Amino acid sequence: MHNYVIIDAFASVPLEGNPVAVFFDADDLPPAQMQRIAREMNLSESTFVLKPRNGGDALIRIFTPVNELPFAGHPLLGTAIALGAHTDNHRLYLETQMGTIAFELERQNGSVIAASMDQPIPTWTALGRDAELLKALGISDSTFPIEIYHNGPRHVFVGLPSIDALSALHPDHRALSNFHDMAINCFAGAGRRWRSRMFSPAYGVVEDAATGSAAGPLAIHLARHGQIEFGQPVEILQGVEIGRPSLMFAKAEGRAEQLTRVEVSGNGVTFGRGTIVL
Amino acid sequence: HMHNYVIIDAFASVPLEGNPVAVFFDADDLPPAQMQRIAREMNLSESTFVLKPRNGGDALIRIFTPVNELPFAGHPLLGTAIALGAHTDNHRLYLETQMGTIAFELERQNGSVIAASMDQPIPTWTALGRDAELLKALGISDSTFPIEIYHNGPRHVFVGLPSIDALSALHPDHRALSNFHDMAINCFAGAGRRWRSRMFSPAYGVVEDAATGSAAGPLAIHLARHGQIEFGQPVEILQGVEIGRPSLMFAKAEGRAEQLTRVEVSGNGVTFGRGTIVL
Ligand SMILES: N[C@H]1C(C(=O)O)=CC=C[C@@H]1O
Ligand SMILES: N[C@H]1C(C(=O)O)=CC=C[C@@H]1O
Repeated sequence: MHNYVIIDAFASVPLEGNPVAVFFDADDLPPAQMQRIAREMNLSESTFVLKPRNGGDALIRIFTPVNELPFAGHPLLGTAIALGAHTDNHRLYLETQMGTIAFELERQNGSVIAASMDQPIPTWTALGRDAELLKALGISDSTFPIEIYHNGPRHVFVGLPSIDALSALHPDHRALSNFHDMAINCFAGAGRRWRSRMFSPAYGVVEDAATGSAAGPLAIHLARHGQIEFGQPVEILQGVEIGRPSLMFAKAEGRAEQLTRVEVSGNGVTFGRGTIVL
Repeated sequence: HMHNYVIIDAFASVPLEGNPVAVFFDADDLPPAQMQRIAREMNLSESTFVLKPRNGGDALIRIFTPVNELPFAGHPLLGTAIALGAHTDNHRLYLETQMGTIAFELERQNGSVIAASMDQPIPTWTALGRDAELLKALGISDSTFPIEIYHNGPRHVFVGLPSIDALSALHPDHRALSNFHDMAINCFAGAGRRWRSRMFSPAYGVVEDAATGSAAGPLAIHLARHGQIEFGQPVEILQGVEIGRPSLMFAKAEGRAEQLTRVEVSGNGVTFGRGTIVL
Protein backbone atom coordinates (compact mmCIF):
# COMPACT_ATOMS: atom_id res chain seq x y z
CA MET A 1 0.00 0.00 0.00
CA HIS A 2 1.42 3.48 -0.88
CA ASN A 3 0.95 6.75 0.90
CA TYR A 4 0.57 9.79 -1.20
CA VAL A 5 0.17 13.56 -0.75
CA ILE A 6 -1.63 16.04 -3.00
CA ILE A 7 0.30 19.23 -3.38
CA ASP A 8 -1.03 22.31 -5.00
CA ALA A 9 2.13 23.62 -6.75
CA PHE A 10 2.62 27.29 -7.51
CA ALA A 11 -0.04 28.21 -4.99
CA SER A 12 -0.30 29.62 -1.42
CA VAL A 13 -3.82 28.21 -0.76
CA PRO A 14 -5.49 24.87 -1.52
CA LEU A 15 -7.61 24.81 -4.69
CA GLU A 16 -5.28 27.21 -6.49
CA GLY A 17 -2.20 26.24 -8.50
CA ASN A 18 -1.69 22.84 -10.13
CA PRO A 19 -2.20 19.61 -8.29
CA VAL A 20 0.32 16.80 -8.23
CA ALA A 21 0.00 13.48 -6.49
CA VAL A 22 3.33 12.43 -4.91
CA PHE A 23 3.69 8.74 -4.09
CA PHE A 24 6.17 7.61 -1.41
CA ASP A 25 8.23 4.41 -1.09
CA ALA A 26 7.62 3.57 -4.68
CA ASP A 27 10.61 1.24 -5.33
CA ASP A 28 8.33 -1.79 -5.56
CA LEU A 29 6.25 -0.38 -8.40
CA PRO A 30 7.15 -1.21 -12.01
CA PRO A 31 7.06 1.76 -14.32
CA ALA A 32 4.09 0.35 -16.23
CA GLN A 33 2.14 0.43 -12.95
CA MET A 34 3.37 3.96 -12.23
CA GLN A 35 1.92 5.01 -15.56
CA ARG A 36 -1.39 3.34 -14.78
CA ILE A 37 -1.56 5.02 -11.36
CA ALA A 38 -0.98 8.37 -13.03
CA ARG A 39 -3.84 7.60 -15.42
CA GLU A 40 -5.92 6.80 -12.35
CA MET A 41 -5.21 10.05 -10.63
CA ASN A 42 -5.78 11.98 -13.89
CA LEU A 43 -3.82 15.02 -12.66
CA SER A 44 -1.40 16.70 -15.07
CA GLU A 45 1.33 14.52 -13.38
CA SER A 46 1.88 12.09 -10.58
CA THR A 47 5.33 11.38 -9.22
CA PHE A 48 7.08 8.47 -7.60
CA VAL A 49 9.76 8.74 -4.96
CA LEU A 50 12.49 6.12 -5.32
CA LYS A 51 15.81 5.53 -3.63
CA PRO A 52 18.63 7.56 -5.15
CA ARG A 53 21.07 6.03 -7.64
CA ASN A 54 23.61 8.83 -8.26
CA GLY A 55 24.10 10.72 -4.97
CA GLY A 56 20.86 12.73 -4.74
CA ASP A 57 18.37 12.51 -1.95
CA ALA A 58 15.92 10.67 -4.11
CA LEU A 59 15.07 9.58 -7.60
CA ILE A 60 11.82 10.93 -8.90
CA ARG A 61 9.87 9.43 -11.78
CA ILE A 62 7.32 11.73 -13.42
CA PHE A 63 4.17 10.57 -15.39
CA THR A 64 1.41 12.42 -17.15
CA PRO A 65 -1.83 10.51 -17.63
CA VAL A 66 -0.33 9.21 -20.93
CA ASN A 67 3.50 9.30 -20.83
CA GLU A 68 6.67 9.54 -18.77
CA LEU A 69 8.57 12.83 -18.71
CA PRO A 70 12.29 13.10 -18.00
CA PHE A 71 11.85 16.53 -16.26
CA ALA A 72 8.85 18.65 -15.30
CA GLY A 73 8.58 21.77 -13.13
CA HIS A 74 5.31 21.63 -11.17
CA PRO A 75 5.65 17.97 -10.38
CA LEU A 76 9.19 18.31 -9.01
CA LEU A 77 8.25 21.53 -7.14
CA GLY A 78 5.41 19.68 -5.51
CA THR A 79 7.62 16.67 -4.79
CA ALA A 80 10.30 18.79 -3.23
CA ILE A 81 7.78 20.54 -0.94
CA ALA A 82 6.25 17.17 0.16
CA LEU A 83 9.65 15.48 0.62
CA GLY A 84 10.84 18.47 2.58
CA ALA A 85 8.56 17.46 5.34
CA HIS A 86 10.57 14.19 5.88
CA THR A 87 13.76 16.03 6.89
CA ASP A 88 15.34 19.21 8.14
CA ASN A 89 17.39 19.95 5.02
CA HIS A 90 17.12 23.20 3.21
CA ARG A 91 18.92 21.88 0.15
CA LEU A 92 17.45 18.99 -1.69
CA TYR A 93 18.88 17.18 -4.72
CA LEU A 94 16.34 15.23 -6.79
CA GLU A 95 17.47 12.86 -9.47
CA THR A 96 15.48 12.63 -12.68
CA GLN A 97 16.20 11.18 -16.14
CA MET A 98 17.40 14.66 -17.24
CA GLY A 99 19.96 14.66 -14.30
CA THR A 100 20.14 15.85 -10.73
CA ILE A 101 18.00 18.97 -10.02
CA ALA A 102 19.05 21.14 -7.10
CA PHE A 103 16.35 22.67 -4.86
CA GLU A 104 16.46 25.36 -2.15
CA LEU A 105 13.57 24.97 0.29
CA GLU A 106 11.93 27.95 2.01
CA ARG A 107 11.08 26.86 5.56
CA GLN A 108 9.66 28.54 8.53
CA ASN A 109 10.04 26.80 11.90
CA GLY A 110 11.11 23.72 9.94
CA SER A 111 7.83 23.84 7.93
CA VAL A 112 8.17 23.96 4.07
CA ILE A 113 6.42 26.98 2.34
CA ALA A 114 8.11 27.18 -1.06
CA ALA A 115 10.93 25.96 -3.20
CA SER A 116 13.26 27.07 -5.95
CA MET A 117 14.89 24.86 -8.56
CA ASP A 118 17.75 25.15 -10.95
CA GLN A 119 16.41 23.79 -14.30
CA PRO A 120 18.32 22.15 -17.11
CA ILE A 121 19.51 24.80 -19.60
CA PRO A 122 17.27 24.46 -22.64
CA THR A 123 18.27 24.45 -26.25
CA TRP A 124 16.03 25.92 -28.89
CA THR A 125 15.22 26.30 -32.52
CA ALA A 126 12.54 27.61 -34.88
CA LEU A 127 9.40 25.46 -34.89
CA GLY A 128 9.06 25.62 -38.70
CA ARG A 129 5.30 24.85 -38.53
CA ASP A 130 3.82 28.30 -37.93
CA ALA A 131 0.92 28.32 -40.30
CA GLU A 132 -0.26 24.96 -38.96
CA LEU A 133 0.13 25.93 -35.33
CA LEU A 134 -1.53 29.29 -35.59
CA LYS A 135 -4.45 27.72 -37.52
CA ALA A 136 -4.81 25.23 -34.69
CA LEU A 137 -4.78 28.03 -32.06
CA GLY A 138 -7.21 30.13 -34.05
CA ILE A 139 -4.96 33.07 -34.75
CA SER A 140 -3.21 35.01 -37.44
CA ASP A 141 0.24 35.74 -36.07
CA SER A 142 2.58 35.45 -33.10
CA THR A 143 3.92 38.67 -31.62
CA PHE A 144 7.40 37.08 -31.51
CA PRO A 145 9.14 34.31 -33.48
CA ILE A 146 7.67 30.86 -32.71
CA GLU A 147 10.42 28.80 -31.16
CA ILE A 148 10.61 25.43 -29.43
CA TYR A 149 12.69 24.76 -26.41
CA HIS A 150 13.91 21.48 -25.07
CA ASN A 151 14.76 20.78 -21.39
CA GLY A 152 13.41 17.20 -21.23
CA PRO A 153 9.95 17.96 -22.43
CA ARG A 154 9.48 20.44 -25.20
CA HIS A 155 7.75 23.81 -25.17
CA VAL A 156 6.69 26.01 -27.99
CA PHE A 157 5.94 29.68 -27.36
CA VAL A 158 3.40 31.82 -29.12
CA GLY A 159 2.89 35.42 -28.15
CA LEU A 160 -0.43 37.24 -27.94
CA PRO A 161 -1.01 41.05 -28.16
CA SER A 162 -3.12 41.25 -25.02
CA ILE A 163 -4.33 39.35 -22.08
CA ASP A 164 -7.89 39.51 -23.48
CA ALA A 165 -6.69 37.94 -26.72
CA LEU A 166 -4.92 35.22 -24.70
CA SER A 167 -8.11 34.50 -22.67
CA ALA A 168 -10.17 34.51 -25.87
CA LEU A 169 -8.24 31.48 -27.32
CA HIS A 170 -10.33 28.36 -28.01
CA PRO A 171 -7.72 26.05 -29.61
CA ASP A 172 -8.53 23.00 -31.76
CA HIS A 173 -7.19 20.20 -29.51
CA ARG A 174 -7.44 17.68 -32.27
CA ALA A 175 -5.31 19.81 -34.56
CA LEU A 176 -2.92 20.32 -31.62
CA SER A 177 -2.59 16.47 -31.39
CA ASN A 178 -0.43 16.67 -34.54
CA PHE A 179 2.22 18.35 -32.39
CA HIS A 180 3.94 15.42 -30.75
CA ASP A 181 6.21 15.48 -27.64
CA MET A 182 5.57 19.18 -27.02
CA ALA A 183 3.38 21.61 -25.14
CA ILE A 184 2.06 24.85 -26.60
CA ASN A 185 2.52 27.84 -24.27
CA CYS A 186 0.66 31.01 -25.30
CA PHE A 187 1.73 34.20 -23.48
CA ALA A 188 0.79 37.86 -23.07
CA GLY A 189 1.90 40.64 -20.73
CA ALA A 190 4.46 43.40 -20.17
CA GLY A 191 7.57 44.02 -18.15
CA ARG A 192 7.88 41.86 -15.04
CA ARG A 193 4.26 40.39 -15.29
CA TRP A 194 3.20 37.82 -17.83
CA ARG A 195 0.21 35.59 -18.26
CA SER A 196 0.31 32.11 -19.88
CA ARG A 197 -1.94 29.32 -21.06
CA MET A 198 -0.63 25.84 -21.92
CA PHE A 199 -2.19 23.16 -24.20
CA SER A 200 -0.69 19.71 -24.72
CA PRO A 201 -2.54 16.68 -26.10
CA ALA A 202 0.91 15.12 -26.31
CA TYR A 203 1.27 15.22 -22.52
CA GLY A 204 -2.34 14.27 -21.87
CA VAL A 205 -3.95 17.63 -21.02
CA VAL A 206 -6.39 19.92 -22.75
CA GLU A 207 -5.03 22.83 -20.68
CA ASP A 208 -2.54 22.74 -17.84
CA ALA A 209 -2.65 25.09 -14.85
CA ALA A 210 1.15 25.60 -14.18
CA THR A 211 3.71 24.33 -16.60
CA GLY A 212 6.81 24.71 -14.50
CA SER A 213 9.29 23.51 -17.13
CA ALA A 214 7.95 26.17 -19.45
CA ALA A 215 8.53 29.08 -17.06
CA GLY A 216 12.30 29.11 -17.31
CA PRO A 217 12.26 28.90 -21.08
CA LEU A 218 9.71 31.72 -21.29
CA ALA A 219 12.00 33.95 -19.33
CA ILE A 220 14.75 33.04 -21.82
CA HIS A 221 12.34 33.67 -24.70
CA LEU A 222 11.27 37.13 -23.47
CA ALA A 223 14.91 38.21 -22.93
CA ARG A 224 16.07 36.84 -26.35
CA HIS A 225 13.31 38.92 -27.88
CA GLY A 226 14.14 42.09 -26.07
CA GLN A 227 11.07 42.39 -23.80
CA ILE A 228 12.94 41.87 -20.48
CA GLU A 229 16.63 41.82 -19.45
CA PHE A 230 18.60 38.67 -18.78
CA GLY A 231 18.68 38.22 -15.04
CA GLN A 232 15.44 40.11 -14.47
CA PRO A 233 12.96 37.99 -12.41
CA VAL A 234 9.46 37.68 -13.93
CA GLU A 235 6.17 36.50 -12.54
CA ILE A 236 4.21 34.19 -14.85
CA LEU A 237 0.60 33.74 -13.95
CA GLN A 238 -0.99 30.69 -15.67
CA GLY A 239 -4.33 28.89 -15.30
CA VAL A 240 -6.53 31.90 -14.62
CA GLU A 241 -9.18 31.11 -17.23
CA ILE A 242 -9.64 27.57 -15.96
CA GLY A 243 -10.01 28.60 -12.31
CA ARG A 244 -6.54 27.41 -11.29
CA PRO A 245 -4.42 30.54 -10.95
CA SER A 246 -0.73 29.55 -10.55
CA LEU A 247 2.12 31.95 -9.93
CA MET A 248 5.51 30.87 -11.24
CA PHE A 249 8.66 32.92 -10.61
CA ALA A 250 11.41 32.59 -13.17
CA LYS A 251 14.88 34.08 -13.72
CA ALA A 252 17.35 33.20 -16.57
CA GLU A 253 20.91 34.40 -15.89
CA GLY A 254 23.72 35.01 -18.48
CA ARG A 255 23.25 35.67 -22.16
CA ALA A 256 21.52 34.06 -25.11
CA GLU A 257 24.73 32.24 -26.24
CA GLN A 258 25.66 31.23 -22.74
CA LEU A 259 23.08 30.81 -20.04
CA THR A 260 24.41 30.13 -16.60
CA ARG A 261 21.27 29.50 -14.60
CA VAL A 262 17.53 29.04 -15.04
CA GLU A 263 15.74 29.31 -11.73
CA VAL A 264 12.06 28.61 -11.25
CA SER A 265 10.36 28.91 -7.93
CA GLY A 266 7.01 28.93 -6.21
CA ASN A 267 4.86 28.33 -3.22
CA GLY A 268 3.13 24.98 -2.68
CA VAL A 269 0.53 23.74 -0.19
CA THR A 270 -0.83 20.43 0.90
CA PHE A 271 -4.39 19.71 -0.27
CA GLY A 272 -4.71 16.18 1.06
CA ARG A 273 -3.07 12.97 2.06
CA GLY A 274 -3.96 9.33 1.91
CA THR A 275 -3.14 5.87 0.78
CA ILE A 276 -3.71 3.67 -2.25
CA VAL A 277 -4.42 -0.07 -2.13
CA LEU A 278 -1.47 -1.13 -4.31
CA HIS B 1 -12.78 21.88 8.44
CA MET B 2 -11.49 18.58 6.95
CA HIS B 3 -13.18 15.91 4.81
CA ASN B 4 -12.45 12.21 4.47
CA TYR B 5 -12.80 10.74 0.96
CA VAL B 6 -12.66 7.41 -0.78
CA ILE B 7 -11.66 6.79 -4.47
CA ILE B 8 -13.91 4.10 -5.88
CA ASP B 9 -13.27 2.57 -9.28
CA ALA B 10 -16.82 2.11 -10.48
CA PHE B 11 -17.71 -0.65 -12.93
CA ALA B 12 -14.64 -2.71 -12.22
CA SER B 13 -13.80 -5.56 -9.86
CA VAL B 14 -9.93 -4.62 -9.76
CA PRO B 15 -8.26 -1.32 -9.13
CA LEU B 16 -6.96 0.74 -12.03
CA GLU B 17 -9.86 -0.41 -14.19
CA GLY B 18 -13.33 1.16 -14.37
CA ASN B 19 -14.10 4.86 -13.80
CA PRO B 20 -12.84 6.60 -10.64
CA VAL B 21 -15.07 8.69 -8.47
CA ALA B 22 -13.92 10.63 -5.36
CA VAL B 23 -16.61 10.44 -2.58
CA PHE B 24 -16.44 13.04 0.17
CA PHE B 25 -18.08 12.32 3.46
CA ASP B 26 -19.87 14.69 5.88
CA ALA B 27 -19.90 17.36 3.28
CA ASP B 28 -22.75 19.61 4.57
CA ASP B 29 -20.33 22.41 5.56
CA LEU B 30 -19.10 22.90 1.95
CA PRO B 31 -21.00 25.41 -0.15
CA PRO B 32 -21.78 24.22 -3.73
CA ALA B 33 -19.16 26.70 -5.06
CA GLN B 34 -16.46 24.94 -3.05
CA MET B 35 -17.77 21.46 -3.98
CA GLN B 36 -17.29 22.50 -7.64
CA ARG B 37 -13.71 23.58 -6.91
CA ILE B 38 -12.90 20.40 -5.11
CA ALA B 39 -14.26 18.42 -8.08
CA ARG B 40 -11.83 20.36 -10.32
CA GLU B 41 -8.95 19.72 -7.91
CA MET B 42 -9.59 15.96 -8.11
CA ASN B 43 -10.05 16.18 -11.90
CA LEU B 44 -11.99 12.86 -12.06
CA SER B 45 -15.02 12.72 -14.29
CA GLU B 46 -17.05 13.30 -11.11
CA SER B 47 -16.68 13.81 -7.38
CA THR B 48 -19.58 13.41 -5.01
CA PHE B 49 -20.47 14.95 -1.66
CA VAL B 50 -22.48 13.05 0.99
CA LEU B 51 -24.98 15.29 2.75
CA LYS B 52 -27.51 14.60 5.51
CA PRO B 53 -30.92 13.51 4.08
CA ARG B 54 -33.95 15.84 3.75
CA ASN B 55 -36.68 13.42 2.44
CA GLY B 56 -36.33 10.16 4.26
CA GLY B 57 -33.39 8.67 2.37
CA ASP B 58 -30.08 7.47 3.78
CA ALA B 59 -28.10 10.50 2.44
CA LEU B 60 -28.41 13.29 -0.05
CA ILE B 61 -25.72 13.27 -2.77
CA ARG B 62 -24.55 16.19 -4.78
CA ILE B 63 -22.59 15.45 -7.91
CA PHE B 64 -20.06 17.46 -9.75
CA THR B 65 -17.99 17.13 -12.92
CA PRO B 66 -14.78 19.22 -13.16
CA VAL B 67 -16.93 22.03 -14.59
CA ASN B 68 -20.60 21.64 -13.64
CA GLU B 69 -23.13 20.13 -11.27
CA LEU B 70 -25.40 17.16 -12.39
CA PRO B 71 -28.75 16.17 -10.94
CA PHE B 72 -28.07 12.48 -11.45
CA ALA B 73 -25.28 10.29 -12.74
CA GLY B 74 -24.64 6.62 -12.67
CA HIS B 75 -20.90 5.85 -12.10
CA PRO B 76 -20.72 8.56 -9.35
CA LEU B 77 -23.74 7.16 -7.57
CA LEU B 78 -22.62 3.58 -7.92
CA GLY B 79 -19.28 4.43 -6.41
CA THR B 80 -21.07 6.48 -3.69
CA ALA B 81 -23.29 3.49 -2.86
CA ILE B 82 -20.35 1.12 -2.61
CA ALA B 83 -18.45 3.60 -0.44
CA LEU B 84 -21.43 4.19 1.92
CA GLY B 85 -22.17 0.52 1.89
CA ALA B 86 -18.96 -0.14 3.93
CA HIS B 87 -20.46 1.86 6.84
CA THR B 88 -23.68 -0.21 7.05
CA ASP B 89 -25.07 -3.73 7.18
CA ASN B 90 -28.19 -2.82 5.14
CA HIS B 91 -29.00 -4.50 1.81
CA ARG B 92 -30.64 -1.45 0.25
CA LEU B 93 -29.50 2.20 0.22
CA TYR B 94 -31.60 5.18 -0.74
CA LEU B 95 -29.68 8.16 -2.13
CA GLU B 96 -31.54 11.43 -2.49
CA THR B 97 -30.51 13.49 -5.46
CA GLN B 98 -31.95 16.45 -7.23
CA MET B 99 -33.75 13.86 -9.59
CA GLY B 100 -35.43 12.19 -6.54
CA THR B 101 -34.43 9.30 -4.37
CA ILE B 102 -32.37 6.55 -6.17
CA ALA B 103 -32.73 3.05 -4.68
CA PHE B 104 -29.74 0.74 -4.64
CA GLU B 105 -29.28 -2.86 -3.81
CA LEU B 106 -25.88 -3.72 -2.44
CA GLU B 107 -24.13 -7.00 -3.06
CA ARG B 108 -21.70 -8.27 -0.45
CA GLN B 109 -19.21 -11.13 -0.64
CA ASN B 110 -17.56 -12.19 2.52
CA GLY B 111 -18.05 -8.98 4.69
CA SER B 112 -17.61 -6.53 1.85
CA VAL B 113 -19.68 -4.59 -0.65
CA ILE B 114 -18.40 -5.63 -4.09
CA ALA B 115 -21.14 -4.38 -6.34
CA ALA B 116 -24.46 -2.63 -6.56
CA SER B 117 -27.60 -2.18 -8.65
CA MET B 118 -29.69 0.94 -9.09
CA ASP B 119 -33.08 1.84 -10.41
CA GLN B 120 -32.49 4.85 -12.63
CA PRO B 121 -34.93 7.66 -13.46
CA ILE B 122 -37.06 6.75 -16.48
CA PRO B 123 -35.74 8.91 -19.30
CA THR B 124 -37.55 10.89 -21.93
CA TRP B 125 -36.18 11.05 -25.41
CA THR B 126 -36.47 12.60 -28.78
CA ALA B 127 -34.28 12.99 -31.91
CA LEU B 128 -31.40 15.44 -31.61
CA GLY B 129 -32.23 17.08 -34.87
CA ARG B 130 -28.65 18.20 -35.58
CA ASP B 131 -27.27 15.11 -37.25
CA ALA B 132 -25.09 16.69 -39.78
CA GLU B 133 -23.30 18.93 -37.28
CA LEU B 134 -22.74 16.16 -34.74
CA LEU B 135 -21.54 13.71 -37.44
CA LYS B 136 -18.98 16.16 -38.75
CA ALA B 137 -17.75 16.73 -35.21
CA LEU B 138 -17.37 12.96 -34.80
CA GLY B 139 -15.61 12.69 -38.15
CA ILE B 140 -18.12 10.29 -39.81
CA SER B 141 -20.96 10.35 -42.39
CA ASP B 142 -23.83 8.73 -40.52
CA SER B 143 -25.28 6.59 -37.74
CA THR B 144 -26.57 3.00 -37.90
CA PHE B 145 -29.64 4.09 -35.92
CA PRO B 146 -31.54 7.36 -35.53
CA ILE B 147 -29.53 9.91 -33.48
CA GLU B 148 -31.60 10.41 -30.34
CA ILE B 149 -31.12 12.24 -27.02
CA TYR B 150 -32.31 10.84 -23.72
CA HIS B 151 -32.75 12.86 -20.44
CA ASN B 152 -32.57 11.30 -17.03
CA GLY B 153 -30.95 14.35 -15.39
CA PRO B 154 -28.06 14.73 -17.66
CA ARG B 155 -28.61 14.21 -21.39
CA HIS B 156 -27.16 11.43 -23.58
CA VAL B 157 -27.09 11.32 -27.43
CA PHE B 158 -26.45 7.91 -29.08
CA VAL B 159 -24.61 7.47 -32.40
CA GLY B 160 -24.32 3.90 -33.80
CA LEU B 161 -21.12 2.66 -35.38
CA PRO B 162 -21.14 -0.36 -37.78
CA SER B 163 -18.11 -2.07 -36.15
CA ILE B 164 -15.87 -2.01 -33.11
CA ASP B 165 -12.98 -1.12 -35.40
CA ALA B 166 -15.02 1.89 -36.63
CA LEU B 167 -15.78 2.88 -33.01
CA SER B 168 -12.07 2.64 -31.95
CA ALA B 169 -11.11 4.63 -35.02
CA LEU B 170 -13.14 7.73 -34.06
CA HIS B 171 -10.94 10.79 -33.23
CA PRO B 172 -13.60 13.41 -32.57
CA ASP B 173 -13.14 17.18 -32.74
CA HIS B 174 -13.47 18.10 -29.00
CA ARG B 175 -13.98 21.87 -29.85
CA ALA B 176 -16.71 21.24 -32.39
CA LEU B 177 -18.43 19.01 -29.83
CA SER B 178 -18.35 21.85 -27.26
CA ASN B 179 -21.14 23.36 -29.33
CA PHE B 180 -23.41 20.64 -27.90
CA HIS B 181 -24.32 21.88 -24.47
CA ASP B 182 -25.60 20.00 -21.53
CA MET B 183 -25.02 16.51 -23.01
CA ALA B 184 -22.72 13.58 -23.57
CA ILE B 185 -22.13 11.95 -26.97
CA ASN B 186 -22.21 8.13 -26.58
CA CYS B 187 -20.97 6.16 -29.60
CA PHE B 188 -21.74 2.45 -29.62
CA ALA B 189 -21.13 -0.78 -31.58
CA GLY B 190 -21.70 -4.44 -30.97
CA ALA B 191 -24.45 -7.01 -31.16
CA GLY B 192 -26.93 -8.90 -29.05
CA ARG B 193 -25.92 -9.03 -25.32
CA ARG B 194 -22.49 -7.34 -25.93
CA TRP B 195 -21.86 -3.67 -26.70
CA ARG B 196 -18.87 -1.34 -26.70
CA SER B 197 -19.32 2.37 -25.98
CA ARG B 198 -17.17 5.47 -26.09
CA MET B 199 -18.35 8.69 -24.47
CA PHE B 200 -17.23 12.29 -25.22
CA SER B 201 -18.55 15.41 -23.46
CA PRO B 202 -16.86 18.83 -23.42
CA ALA B 203 -20.11 20.01 -21.80
CA TYR B 204 -19.45 17.73 -18.77
CA GLY B 205 -15.76 18.56 -18.77
CA VAL B 206 -14.37 15.28 -20.15
CA VAL B 207 -12.60 14.67 -23.49
CA GLU B 208 -13.50 10.92 -23.03
CA ASP B 209 -15.20 9.24 -20.06
CA ALA B 210 -14.50 5.67 -18.97
CA ALA B 211 -17.92 4.53 -17.76
CA THR B 212 -21.04 6.70 -18.24
CA GLY B 213 -23.45 5.00 -15.90
CA SER B 214 -26.40 7.23 -16.66
CA ALA B 215 -25.97 6.31 -20.40
CA ALA B 216 -26.17 2.54 -19.80
CA GLY B 217 -29.91 2.58 -19.02
CA PRO B 218 -30.83 4.79 -22.01
CA LEU B 219 -28.68 2.60 -24.31
CA ALA B 220 -30.54 -0.53 -23.36
CA ILE B 221 -33.87 1.28 -24.00
CA HIS B 222 -32.47 2.63 -27.29
CA LEU B 223 -31.34 -0.85 -28.46
CA ALA B 224 -34.75 -2.34 -27.51
CA ARG B 225 -36.61 0.47 -29.27
CA HIS B 226 -34.59 -0.16 -32.36
CA GLY B 227 -35.13 -3.97 -32.44
CA GLN B 228 -31.52 -5.07 -31.61
CA ILE B 229 -32.49 -6.60 -28.30
CA GLU B 230 -35.81 -7.28 -26.59
CA PHE B 231 -37.11 -5.17 -23.77
CA GLY B 232 -36.08 -6.76 -20.52
CA GLN B 233 -32.97 -8.50 -21.93
CA PRO B 234 -29.78 -7.72 -19.89
CA VAL B 235 -26.84 -6.27 -21.81
CA GLU B 236 -23.13 -5.77 -20.98
CA ILE B 237 -21.72 -2.46 -22.07
CA LEU B 238 -17.97 -2.22 -22.16
CA GLN B 239 -16.67 1.33 -22.13
CA GLY B 240 -13.25 3.01 -21.88
CA VAL B 241 -11.15 0.41 -23.67
CA GLU B 242 -9.31 2.73 -26.04
CA ILE B 243 -8.29 5.06 -23.11
CA GLY B 244 -7.02 2.15 -21.07
CA ARG B 245 -9.89 2.18 -18.60
CA PRO B 246 -12.08 -0.84 -19.42
CA SER B 247 -15.37 -0.61 -17.61
CA LEU B 248 -18.25 -3.13 -17.55
CA MET B 249 -21.81 -1.85 -17.04
CA PHE B 250 -24.83 -4.19 -16.90
CA ALA B 251 -28.17 -2.63 -17.92
CA LYS B 252 -31.81 -3.98 -18.32
CA ALA B 253 -34.83 -1.80 -19.33
CA GLU B 254 -38.14 -3.48 -18.39
CA GLY B 255 -41.64 -2.81 -19.78
CA ARG B 256 -42.31 -1.35 -23.22
CA ALA B 257 -41.50 1.96 -24.87
CA GLU B 258 -44.78 3.70 -23.93
CA GLN B 259 -44.37 2.61 -20.30
CA LEU B 260 -41.00 1.60 -18.69
CA THR B 261 -41.40 0.04 -15.27
CA ARG B 262 -37.67 -0.21 -14.42
CA VAL B 263 -34.32 0.91 -15.86
CA GLU B 264 -31.75 -1.11 -13.87
CA VAL B 265 -27.98 -0.44 -14.08
CA SER B 266 -25.45 -2.40 -12.05
CA GLY B 267 -21.81 -3.05 -11.68
CA ASN B 268 -18.84 -4.04 -9.59
CA GLY B 269 -16.77 -1.45 -7.76
CA VAL B 270 -13.53 -1.51 -5.74
CA THR B 271 -11.69 0.98 -3.46
CA PHE B 272 -8.48 2.31 -4.98
CA GLY B 273 -7.58 4.72 -2.18
CA ARG B 274 -8.67 6.88 0.63
CA GLY B 275 -7.60 10.02 2.44
CA THR B 276 -8.38 13.33 3.99
CA ILE B 277 -8.39 16.86 2.70
CA VAL B 278 -7.52 20.05 4.53
CA LEU B 279 -10.80 21.84 3.94
N1 LIG C 1 2.63 20.14 -15.71
C1 LIG C 1 3.30 20.24 -17.03
C2 LIG C 1 4.78 20.17 -17.09
C3 LIG C 1 5.55 21.01 -16.08
O1 LIG C 1 6.71 21.30 -16.39
O2 LIG C 1 5.04 21.28 -15.00
C4 LIG C 1 5.48 19.81 -18.25
C5 LIG C 1 4.73 19.24 -19.29
C6 LIG C 1 3.38 19.09 -19.16
C7 LIG C 1 2.70 19.17 -17.88
O3 LIG C 1 1.33 19.28 -17.91
N1 LIG D 1 -19.46 9.52 -15.68
C1 LIG D 1 -20.38 10.36 -16.49
C2 LIG D 1 -21.81 10.32 -16.02
C3 LIG D 1 -22.35 9.02 -15.48
O1 LIG D 1 -23.60 8.78 -15.51
O2 LIG D 1 -21.57 8.22 -14.93
C4 LIG D 1 -22.72 11.33 -16.48
C5 LIG D 1 -22.26 12.41 -17.22
C6 LIG D 1 -20.89 12.55 -17.56
C7 LIG D 1 -19.89 11.75 -16.72
O3 LIG D 1 -18.58 11.88 -17.25
